[PDB]
Amino acid sequence: HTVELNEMFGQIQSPGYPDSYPSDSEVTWNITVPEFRVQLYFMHFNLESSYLCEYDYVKVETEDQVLATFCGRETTDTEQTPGQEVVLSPGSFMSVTFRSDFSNEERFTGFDAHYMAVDVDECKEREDEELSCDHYCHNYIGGYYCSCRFGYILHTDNRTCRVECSGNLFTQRTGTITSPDYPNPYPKSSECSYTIDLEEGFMVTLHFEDIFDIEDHPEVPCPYDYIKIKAGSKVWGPFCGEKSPEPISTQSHSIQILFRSDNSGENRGWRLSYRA
Amino acid sequence: HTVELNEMFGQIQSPGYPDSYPSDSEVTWNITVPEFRVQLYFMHFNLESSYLCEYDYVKVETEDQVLATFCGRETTDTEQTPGQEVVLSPGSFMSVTFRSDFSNEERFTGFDAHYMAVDVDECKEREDEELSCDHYCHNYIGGYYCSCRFGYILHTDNRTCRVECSGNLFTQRTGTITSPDYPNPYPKSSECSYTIDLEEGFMVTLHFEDIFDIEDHPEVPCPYDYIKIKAGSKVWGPFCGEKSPEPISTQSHSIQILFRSDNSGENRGWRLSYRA
Ligand SMILES: *[C@@H]1O[C@H](CO)[C@@H](O)[C@H](O)[C@H]1NC(C)=O
Ligand SMILES: *[C@@H]1O[C@H](CO)[C@@H](O)[C@H](O)[C@H]1NC(C)=O
Ligand SMILES: *[C@@H]1O[C@H](CO)[C@@H](O)[C@H](O)[C@H]1NC(C)=O
Ligand SMILES: *[C@@H]1O[C@H](CO)[C@@H](O)[C@H](O)[C@H]1NC(C)=O
Ligand SMILES: [Ca+2]
Ligand SMILES: [Ca+2]
Ligand SMILES: [Ca+2]
Ligand SMILES: [Ca+2]
Ligand SMILES: [Ca+2]
Ligand SMILES: [Ca+2]
Ligand code: NA
Ligand code: NA
Repeated sequence: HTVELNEMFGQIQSPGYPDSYPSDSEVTWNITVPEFRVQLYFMHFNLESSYLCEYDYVKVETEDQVLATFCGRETTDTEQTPGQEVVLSPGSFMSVTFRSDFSNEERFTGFDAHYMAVDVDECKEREDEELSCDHYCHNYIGGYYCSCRFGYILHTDNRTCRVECSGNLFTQRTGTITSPDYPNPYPKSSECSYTIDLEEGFMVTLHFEDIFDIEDHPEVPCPYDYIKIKAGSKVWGPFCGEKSPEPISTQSHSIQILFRSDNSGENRGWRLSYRA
Repeated sequence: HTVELNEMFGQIQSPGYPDSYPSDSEVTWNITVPEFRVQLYFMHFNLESSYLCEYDYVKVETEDQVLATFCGRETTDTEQTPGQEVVLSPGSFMSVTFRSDFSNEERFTGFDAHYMAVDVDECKEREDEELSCDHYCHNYIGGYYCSCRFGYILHTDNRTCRVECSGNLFTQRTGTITSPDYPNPYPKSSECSYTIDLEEGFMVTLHFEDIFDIEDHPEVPCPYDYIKIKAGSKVWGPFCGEKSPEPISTQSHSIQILFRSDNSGENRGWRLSYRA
């Protein structure tokens, strides 16, 4: 017999329970909960004892993995009997398999068990350091969601937290510009625009101070994050890595700057200055 | 503004949040979950400080009870500010009340909070020693249910555990009869029938030995549990209390016995004997 249901919980007995389970009986149960993990325990366990539970037995098994097997009598110690132990499936699926091989010598009362559903905690994260909340984790029953620190705006991915850097321009002859939340790690999934223009008769110079930190690779030139600068009709970039690019001078009075940062990385960002 | 919704959880901000909450603002929120208790915490708290939070404030209040009040700034210590503390409603209802009295001197950013639902555990029972599981408690998410020990049958009340004593008769001249699971407390909500008949020429005698324990009152004669015996056309009973009734003889060969036990009480029951 193959029986399948869900609810939030359930009750499962051996055939003929509380009385002795019939000979050569083979039964299976598929158990699923949508957002949760399956928890199961045994209120009563009495079965035929054998070597590695070959004859009579109960088997807790997931899709790709077998969780456990149980047989024998709960009264006898040093057994493989489940007793008061509680089996919990990693995934949202659990399958139970009861088998009576051929015949019982002495009649065994069988087993009585009860399952239920348990909320997966994504703040404890279960499986850890996978795709998960950037800043703030919030776990409700049957799922979770994320939020951001004051000043940070939640990105469309519902996971990472971005900021708005596009609202700034620099008028003065001299000054110093940084990355958002410098020296601290720059906000993920963000595009920053820094524009500097001057009245004619002024040539503009640029220098990189302090620490320079951007996620990079010995491979192709800055696939993840980068900085690129536009002066007149000519551009300079992309720039990344630990080593800061050498100081650069620009004839034109008009300069635009782009700093793009991806969804990943803890990289701390940069700082530079400008004078005419 | 009066806003009400449920889901499993939610997010609540002050008016105009993250920016300063407008002057003379008064808002209320009704929050309900069907089977659960309402849990609430604050991710951000910034409000106008005052005496006992008279001016600007947030108020967590149930139907018949006020849970807490909060005001001031989270940055300042020795405050009444909620901070990292978590408010939990005893019942399934929670109401939030935000008020800005008249006007802000300095603009306060307001507050950001998140609620959710939490399973009521009936095995820990919350409020304890109320109507609850006789033998075995099982708590799932959003409710519970009960079961019984091996040999006990669950009564229609879904709570108490009964037994079937009606399937026994006593043929022999001499013998001793007891209550179910004697000396241990008799099963609740049960009706037991013990029948004894003999061939003619025999008169039957009765005596009460050992302990005699039945739930009773100095008031009216055994409203809760009792024993009553039927011999011929005459009856004897009801009998209860600690003191056992005196030995009784019966002319007739036919005797029927009834022992009725209610939903309550731990009383241990009785034992007696019969000889002809
Ligand atoms: C029950 O689970 C088994 C495990 O492999 C699967 O083969 C079978 O199709 C499932 N049946 C139902 C009705 O889900
Ligand atoms: C993000 O959350 C919103 C909720 O408003 C939902 O509509 C959207 O489908 C979600 N997208 C992703 C990629 O999770
Ligand atoms: C909200 O709760 C208050 C508390 O007394 C009650 O008076 C009001 O009727 C409730 N409104 C709704 C829509 O539930
Ligand atoms: C007891 O549980 C059964 C479930 O089969 C339900 O139908 C019935 O209404 C319940 N009665 C009480 C008094 O709880
Ligand atoms: Ca067998
Ligand atoms: Ca969850
Ligand atoms: Ca990065
Ligand atoms: Ca005010
Ligand atoms: Ca519950
Ligand atoms: Ca009683
Ligand atoms: Na930075
Ligand atoms: Na008893």
